[PDB]
Amino acid sequence: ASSSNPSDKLYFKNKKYYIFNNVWGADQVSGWWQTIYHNSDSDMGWVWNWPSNTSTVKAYPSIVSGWHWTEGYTAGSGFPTRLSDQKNINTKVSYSISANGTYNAAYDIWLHNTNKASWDSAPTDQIMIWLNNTNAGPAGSYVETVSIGGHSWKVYKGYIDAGGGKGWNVFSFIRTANTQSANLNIRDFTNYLADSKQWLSKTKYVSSVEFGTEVFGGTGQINISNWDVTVR
Repeated sequence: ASSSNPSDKLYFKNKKYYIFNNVWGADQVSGWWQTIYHNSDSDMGWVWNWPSNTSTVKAYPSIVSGWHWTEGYTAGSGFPTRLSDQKNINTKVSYSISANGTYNAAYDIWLHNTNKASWDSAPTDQIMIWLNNTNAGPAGSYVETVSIGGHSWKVYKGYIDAGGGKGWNVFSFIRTANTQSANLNIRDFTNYLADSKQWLSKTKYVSSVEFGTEVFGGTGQINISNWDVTVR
């Protein structure tokens, strides 16, 4: 299957996940196009054209597990899960990008105080785990470099204003070099933030774990050959 409108979703794995076109800049960029596809559970991705050299994010096509400005959470996702409950959140991804321009590839993890997130519930925190940085850079200030899950990550801490009095903390982990595969436990990252740094209360809930590419400019494609997020 494939789809090309902003906001189109393709469900897979008994609706546990969906690919989400997630286009933000349709009205900003003349001649944009972006298509998501799912051929099988080991062959899915998206293809984009964002002829722009402005530094705004145009789209974050992503695979979603759990909540994403939705009423509730994808079925069988295992979200939400409270940090204090210390469930393992094991992810697997293998992917390959062919593109020019400015983009990244990152996990996106959303947290709330509520365990009943609604379609308009602003997150309290966002965690990004970048496996690829191509000419881009994170929001916030650099803190330190840390080894987690067998990888080295530059850590940044910042705040995203959503407008209208809404917004959230953003914690970014950027791999010190790009990689095309990672098998991570999100709990390692949240425990670093909560225990090691005391920046994150364990009362919070993980609402979503997602993986996608922020595209700022250029044309290309991603293929994803392995994907899963399991909360247990």
